[PDB]
Amino acid sequence: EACKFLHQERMDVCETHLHWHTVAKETCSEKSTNLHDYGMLLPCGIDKFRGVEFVCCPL
Ligand SMILES: [Cu+2]
Ligand SMILES: [Cu+2]
Ligand SMILES: [Cu+2]
Repeated sequence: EACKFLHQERMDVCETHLHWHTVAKETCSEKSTNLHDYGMLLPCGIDKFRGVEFVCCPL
């Protein structure tokens, strides 16, 4: 079925991998979907990034 491709780039923040994975996970849940693949964007340190892209699919 149709899944949704989403990404966030926030130049005003620099956050851990876990933070961004939580953002992706919770965004999909908010939309009544499940997180499939995801990837970190705009690194700002070792294992810190300024964004994330991810895919949400129907439960
Ligand atoms: Cu973009
Ligand atoms: Cu999971
Ligand atoms: Cu997953």
